[PDB]
Amino acid sequence: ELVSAEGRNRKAVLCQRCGSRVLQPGTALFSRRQLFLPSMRKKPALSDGSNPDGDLLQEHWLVEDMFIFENVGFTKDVGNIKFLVCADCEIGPIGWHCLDDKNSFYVALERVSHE
Ligand SMILES: [Zn+2]
Repeated sequence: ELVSAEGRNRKAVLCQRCGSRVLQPGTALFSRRQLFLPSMRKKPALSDGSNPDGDLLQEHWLVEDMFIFENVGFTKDVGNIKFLVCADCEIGPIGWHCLDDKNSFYVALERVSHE
């Protein structure tokens, strides 16, 4: 129940990774599209934690302009999807940005804070 009657984030999205201000409350459309966010951390780690699968989410604040964000970054296409990573903590993939829609910006709901 985060999207009020209209399909717009009623709360403000805050990079829960750096308590940064991602999007404002009312500047992002809703998007329950099954998206996939592969932990950009990757890195070596050696052995890993047996969990190379990103997160197949579905809710996403679909914005029509990345300029709306603030200190947000963008994870180059990791194979077939341009993910998004807050520039204050390049990690994500917190947002989803496929190449099919150069204007379909996504902000993984559960992958962000909301107050
Ligand atoms: Zn951040």
